[PDB]
Order: sequence, then structure tokens, then C-alpha cells
Amino acid sequence: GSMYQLQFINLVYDTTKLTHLEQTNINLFIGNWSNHQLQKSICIRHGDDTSHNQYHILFIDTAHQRIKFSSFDNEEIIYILDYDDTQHILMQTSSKQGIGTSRPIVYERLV
Ligand SMILES: [Cl-]
Ligand SMILES: [Cl-]
Repeated sequence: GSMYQLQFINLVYDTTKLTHLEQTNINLFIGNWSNHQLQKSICIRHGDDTSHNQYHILFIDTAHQRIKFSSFDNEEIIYILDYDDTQHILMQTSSKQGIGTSRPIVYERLV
């Protein structure tokens, strides 16, 4: 079959400043995920100041199991990840000063 494109998302954050539940919630999204229709995979990991593909977390929603983040290189585009279960998360796109938020797209964990 076809090869996919793989995008790295290295979330940059100091764990020692978070609550246990905020850590839990980020951890729901760490992993390797794919969407068949886009032929796209994302690899979400905790990175650091040295990393490439750096993203900054804007909000950790422990009420609804979501995180919001933006790339270091563009503060305007906001990504939202919604937890479903251990094998499924959903991505939406919003923005700092635009109108609207996109419909969720399911990413499945690569067994
Ligand atoms: Cl095949
Ligand atoms: Cl980079």
C-alpha cells in the first residue's frame, strides 16, 4: 500500500509544573496515530527546548479530556485534540483571531 506522510508534534512543557491530573491528560495523546483518508500519521511526544517540530500547549482541559496547542512557528493556528479512548483521539483546528472551529477528524492509534 501507499506510504503516509508523518508529522511530528513535540509538545514542549515542564512536567514538574503540572498537576498529576494535567500530566494524565497530556498522556492520553502521546503516541503514534493515523488517519486513512488523509494518508497522514502524527507522532505526539513530549519534547524539549532542543527539539524540532515544537508545539506549545495553550490549555489542558481536565474536565473534558482535551488539549489545545499551537506550533512554535505560528501562534494563530490552534490545534485541539479530544480524547475518545485509548485507541482514538480527534483533531480539530481553530484559531486565535479567526472565525470558527473545524469538525473533529478521528485519528486511530497505530497498534
Ligand atoms: Cl496493500
Ligand atoms: Cl523545526
